[PDB]
Amino acid sequence: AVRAQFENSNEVGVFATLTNSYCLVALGASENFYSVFEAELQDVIPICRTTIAGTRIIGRLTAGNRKGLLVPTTTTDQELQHLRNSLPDDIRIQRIEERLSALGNVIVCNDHTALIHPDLERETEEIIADVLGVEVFRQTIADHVLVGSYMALSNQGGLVHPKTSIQDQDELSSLLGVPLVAGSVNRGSNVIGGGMVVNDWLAVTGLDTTAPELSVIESVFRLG
Repeated sequence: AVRAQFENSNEVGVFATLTNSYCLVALGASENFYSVFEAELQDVIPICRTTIAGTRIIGRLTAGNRKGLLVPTTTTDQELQHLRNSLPDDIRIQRIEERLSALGNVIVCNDHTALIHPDLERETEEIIADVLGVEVFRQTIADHVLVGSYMALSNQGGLVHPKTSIQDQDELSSLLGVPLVAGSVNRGSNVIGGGMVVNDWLAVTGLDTTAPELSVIESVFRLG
């Protein structure tokens, strides 16, 4: 696992989206952000440097997996055309209306399953399942409804808010079919989905993440 920082913020998951088939990175200063992803991913999967709705908040505004990418209704035609040009031709890229919070705060997904905020509209849940090609469950994490902020998930493992009970960890693990643990990033932050991104072979965490936290990440995501 590696470390990165975007314009002085260690909240890597707010400014990037990483899947098993592509990576999105906020437009901005290359140093210790795009460069980190490129050093690990060069050739392997494409990296798209993008804005979303004209902003740099591109991880928090999107949700995606290796099959599909959900973006807000305010994503521009420029941005959609650029995403489509950079990403594999079989990715389904869809604008979606979702008013509870930012998209990336209300969904956490891998290539098989998504957990969502329990109050999303039924139509929203249908579009998520269709575009991402996943089974969907309404869930909370450590009593939080903004599940995308509080979990990071791949097909290999997941990391949840450090206060998640062991009973809830076991329930979520069994539902997802992957090992889970509770832990922190960025030197004790519980905003796991904000602080890191992950796919089946790479994790990128904020710069303050400590050695024990990186060790937990490497183990549960099967990165070593």
